[PDB]
Amino acid sequence: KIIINLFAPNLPGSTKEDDLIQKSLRDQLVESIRNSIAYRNVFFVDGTRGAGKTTFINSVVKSLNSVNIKCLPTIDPTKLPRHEPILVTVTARLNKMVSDKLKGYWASNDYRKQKEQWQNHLAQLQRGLHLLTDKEYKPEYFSDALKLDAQLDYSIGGQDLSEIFEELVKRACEILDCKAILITFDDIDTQFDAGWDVLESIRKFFNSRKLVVVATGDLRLYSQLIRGKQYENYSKTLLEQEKESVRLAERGYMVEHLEQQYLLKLFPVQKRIQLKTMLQLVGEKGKAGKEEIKVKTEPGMQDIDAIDVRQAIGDAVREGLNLREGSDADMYVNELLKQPVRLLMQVLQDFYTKKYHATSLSVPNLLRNALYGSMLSSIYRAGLNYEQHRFGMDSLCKDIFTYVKQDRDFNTGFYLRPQSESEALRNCSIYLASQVSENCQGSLSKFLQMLLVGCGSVSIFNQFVTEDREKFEQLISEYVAYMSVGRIESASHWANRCCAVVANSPNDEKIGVFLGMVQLNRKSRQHMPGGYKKFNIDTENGLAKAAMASSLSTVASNNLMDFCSVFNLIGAIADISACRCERSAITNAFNKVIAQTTCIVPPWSEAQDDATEFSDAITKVEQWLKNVNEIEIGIRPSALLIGKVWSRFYFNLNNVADQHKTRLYRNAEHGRMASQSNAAKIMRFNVLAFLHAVLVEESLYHSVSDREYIGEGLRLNPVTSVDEFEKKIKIIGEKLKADNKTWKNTHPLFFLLISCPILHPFIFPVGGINCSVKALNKETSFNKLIDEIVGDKLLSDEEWDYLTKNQQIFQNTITSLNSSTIVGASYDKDTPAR
Amino acid sequence: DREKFEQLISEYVAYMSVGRIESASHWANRCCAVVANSPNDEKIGVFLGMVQLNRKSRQHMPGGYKKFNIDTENGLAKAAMASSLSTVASNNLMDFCSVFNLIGAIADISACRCERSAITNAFNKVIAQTTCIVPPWSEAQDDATEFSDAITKVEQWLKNVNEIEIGIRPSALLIGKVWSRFYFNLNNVADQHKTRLYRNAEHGRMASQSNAAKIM
Amino acid sequence: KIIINLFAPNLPGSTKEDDLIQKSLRDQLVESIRNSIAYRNVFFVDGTRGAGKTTFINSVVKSLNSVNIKCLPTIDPTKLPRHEPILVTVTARLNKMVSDKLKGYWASNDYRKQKEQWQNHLAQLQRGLHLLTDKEYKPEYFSDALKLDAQLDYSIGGQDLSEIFEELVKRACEILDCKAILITFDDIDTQFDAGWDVLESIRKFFNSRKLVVVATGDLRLYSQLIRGKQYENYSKTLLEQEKESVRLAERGYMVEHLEQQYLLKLFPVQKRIQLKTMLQLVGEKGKAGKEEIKVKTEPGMQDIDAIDVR
Repeated sequence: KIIINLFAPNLPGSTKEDDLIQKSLRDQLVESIRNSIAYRNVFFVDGTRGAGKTTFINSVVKSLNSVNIKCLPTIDPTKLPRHEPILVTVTARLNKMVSDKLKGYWASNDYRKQKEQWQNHLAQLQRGLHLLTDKEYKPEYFSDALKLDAQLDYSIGGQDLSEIFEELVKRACEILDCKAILITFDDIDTQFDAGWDVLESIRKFFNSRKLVVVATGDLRLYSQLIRGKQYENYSKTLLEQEKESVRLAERGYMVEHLEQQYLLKLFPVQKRIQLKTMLQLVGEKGKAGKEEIKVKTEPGMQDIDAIDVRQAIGDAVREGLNLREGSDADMYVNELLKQPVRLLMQVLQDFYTKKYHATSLSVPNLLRNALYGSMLSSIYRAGLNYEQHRFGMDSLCKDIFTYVKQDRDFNTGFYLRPQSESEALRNCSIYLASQVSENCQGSLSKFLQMLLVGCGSVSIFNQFVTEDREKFEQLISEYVAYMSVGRIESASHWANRCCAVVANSPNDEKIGVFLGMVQLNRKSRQHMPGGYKKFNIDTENGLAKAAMASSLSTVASNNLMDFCSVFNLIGAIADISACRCERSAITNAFNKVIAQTTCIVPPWSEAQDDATEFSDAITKVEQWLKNVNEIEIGIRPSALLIGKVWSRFYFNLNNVADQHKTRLYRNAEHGRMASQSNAAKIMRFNVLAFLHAVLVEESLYHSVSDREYIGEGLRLNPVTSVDEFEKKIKIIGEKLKADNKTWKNTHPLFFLLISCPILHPFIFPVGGINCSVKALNKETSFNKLIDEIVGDKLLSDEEWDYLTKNQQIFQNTITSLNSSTIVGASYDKDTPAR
Repeated sequence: DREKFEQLISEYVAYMSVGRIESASHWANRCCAVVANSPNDEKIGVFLGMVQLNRKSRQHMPGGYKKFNIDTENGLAKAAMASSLSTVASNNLMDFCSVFNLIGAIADISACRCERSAITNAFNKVIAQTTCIVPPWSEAQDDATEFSDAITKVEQWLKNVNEIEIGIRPSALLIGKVWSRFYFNLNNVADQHKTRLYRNAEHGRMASQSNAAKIM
Repeated sequence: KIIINLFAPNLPGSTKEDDLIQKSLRDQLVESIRNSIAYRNVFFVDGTRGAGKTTFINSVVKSLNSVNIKCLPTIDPTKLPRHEPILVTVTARLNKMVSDKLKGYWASNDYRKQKEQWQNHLAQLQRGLHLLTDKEYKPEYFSDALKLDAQLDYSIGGQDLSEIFEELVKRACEILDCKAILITFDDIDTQFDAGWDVLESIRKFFNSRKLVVVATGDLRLYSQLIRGKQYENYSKTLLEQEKESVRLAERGYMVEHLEQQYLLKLFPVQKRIQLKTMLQLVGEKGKAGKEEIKVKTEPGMQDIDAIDVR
């Protein structure tokens, strides 16, 4: 039972016996040292850099001084002169107390003998010490060497101070009547240039069984030190001559075995003791740990209700990062606890103390601050914007794009999962994930941007870009230069830019159809039968032309080549929710790509009254937006939440890129069957994908729901109908009516995504409705449920007959988009009927 | 140039996401794309132990072959198919019904073994939630009540296997050969059954024919 | 209401109380330091380079010159000879602040007793520090370096400044009748090469519970300094021998771990306060600024005639 209070000073020296993290690890060496002196006596303590290292040395020295051992108070070579040998450091410390003991006798019988014996020993030390501190061996020092000191009858000849040192230790044993003398060297991790002298002093003079030595540090730096010091034993002329592949390997093998032998002779394995981080002490998800340690976050509450570190980390991250209780949130706790002990300690206390200060609210901001300063060293390697004035949406997507650059992954790259092979990149991900939940919290327009640039730009950069390893980085610089990724720009400009990117890849039989792309003819081809004709914009009605303007894009290549990029619908719905007032976002989003947007091919390519009626469409789109203010707050998006929804949408995007690609038919007018394909029906399946994309996985990662409304079974995408999708809606229907949960709060994005008047005309194209006996059964249920959700009736009464049976004035349906043609099919195969 | 030996090394540890912890079936999801990146000869729809369903409507089909429905079977078959389904999304989306997902689905079930969520959630991420993007080096009775019967039999088996799995002391050399033995074993159906498909494979009776069910 | 004259000098020493940029952050820091003194006590103010850094430090010294915390005149390694150490300066800067008070007594009975305490302790520090004064450490110091003493509560023997200087800081507190000692720094972004000795002195001889130290600057420059120095720990041949990509990544990762832990243990996370940029003060175009900041644009315009800075 170990109790931790976060409002304690948290000093390295404030960790008392009660707060000692490793209670058993402190005493595990005590049994050895008591038995070691009783029967190379080099003790080492292993621990992660800055992970309970300080609390270990302080706890051990207090325990021993509390069998009789004088523990020399800790001496740290880092905070010591570099030139001064460590033998000088220890001898000064030993001489201190032993002659301190000889202060009050004042010519006692033992005093004169004991003081003389220690002073004589120091004479041998000093007369041998200068030999250690010699630039070169001078002849006058051989006079000391030739003249053998006839005192104390040492065995090893000459002025070797190795044997001279131990008779000093036994003198401190005699004067201070202690069975052993303990020395506790501190870390040399910060500066081991003078620590090399520490290692040599250990292996050269500390040989007597009566002195026990304790050292600390991390094995990796000592391994690098020895290899660096063993390399110095190689002459530079040799290291600069033999540049053979074998010669380097044989020398490489040599130094590798040098450090293994040196360490295994320096630090015996059985004497080595390693430090247990709390992750081991808490163990796996549910497995009971060796010891339980709790942290308290408030001074008002007692220690009775102490909560686990796994719970405290779990509670903080869960709603701090807006993560639902699940696999993703429970596995973030593992990542935090495997950091250095102090680092995760400093992060958690920083948030909890700031939580206490803030309460006296943008919760993700508070947790962002805790991880920002503590975990800032990884930012510079990752190139993240450490400046606090650039925390925008355009820069963050660039940083998300930048995070992908160092990870070289695109499937799991945009999930922002902090599990990369590099800890620095792994750490960079969580802060990047944390930043997403901060700026995008309580927003829907910014959510749609992350679908395009936050998670769609990385997706499109994989399929329609990559189609010499340094070329990968070279095209990246081309992408940041020409494509202007991360530069602030309208999603309409991005969509037309993205439309060109998707249009780069050509398809078979030269048909202009791609993933979510729809082609409109620009040339008046000869011998053109039927109602199919060149694309025209004036014929659409008020809402239709405005909706068409929300899905219109034109490239500026050598030949003008029109398209119906679906990303414009995403772009039109993204920027529209940023303002939601003043009737301003309409005035520029509908007309920016057609006229005042510059769209070109990439360098790597190788190519009535008009005003009055149109006012109703302008007013109608924004009237519903009177409620978004109170509903958009309820969204608490996370990086995984944005990543998960887009990944499914891209799966739902290409449902028509191939299945309705070759199925182009001459009689596709008023397409009644799933086999029949036209531009209107193709876009219907795409617009149905956008509304339904978030549906399935939003119930899985949203904190307001602890259950699943989708159900158990198989879930596919709407490909040629909504037979699957409508059944899922009805399943939710009995799972939203049984519970007293309105669909305007439990699924706010779903509530506020399908009610948009921008996409309303596209949903039921007159030429794109599946009029068949098997499909229309589910179509009626689909349309009755959806019109129930929007509240006010969407479609009028007359259009039901015309839509289901087969140029009436409709203001809620795209009309002429079916007449627009696709070039290259030639319509050779007619519609098969069976 | 031999940097390619290291650029292939560097790229694979990124795309495959080795060392990136996830569900076991998810580990095979990118494996499906790596399997499916190479189209075979004659575009014959048989791969290394992988089922390649048809979603298009080819004209004038005799026999009994058509689109395979998804809402007319039982939960037992639905549960196995959900645990035996893979998804990859290209310019031409190609739904899959791989076998490795069955090994992947059962893997995490033995771990969680409780909370009545892994038996429900581990099955369904691949079908819609887990979408594998094209690799960079390319050139492209109630609905849910019936599931209780499958759960009850699975729960009894889970009770059995949790108290039996305590005496397992495997070896890597054995396991390495176990996968290898599994590795060569799937190669037979991939190659030999490539030309074994025939027009009269309607519920075929002989090993000479190879229908969609025979391959799996 | 915050009004600042543009024709005014606007120098860091001329910033008036009403003309100060971050009106809430200084007192938040003053609350923090006084909160810590109740029970490493190292404070760092991460400010934007050339953006209200020294003037914010001047705000702290003015605030605490009004428990009681003595405020040292602010020091800076930049405005000093390059070879000059840092501990020698803080002792010099502390000595003048104890010599001015004692000379005020002018030979009193208490004055003699207190000054006897000071001269006794300084002589103790002179020998231990004298090794750092000269580049080469002569062997004669080792015979002179060793000296038996149980007084002053010597933590470790020989001559070490960790426990000597703590008592020196302590003796100031009884004499100056203050419960804390404050050392304030200035920008080292001008020349951060010499800032290493400040970082070493602050981690070696600034550890008492009764001392508070305030620094500033751009923390990325500290990372640039720390990262470069940590590479010096590796021998020259060690870098030359290991040239392959895995070894540069091995040292690439390891030095990141060193500076990461070093920065946290030197400057605590809860002790870092950022100086807000003018964009953060004004907020968004439609947002409401945290503090109303104006400009005294004309010599003859009225104070209430000040228009928004945007």
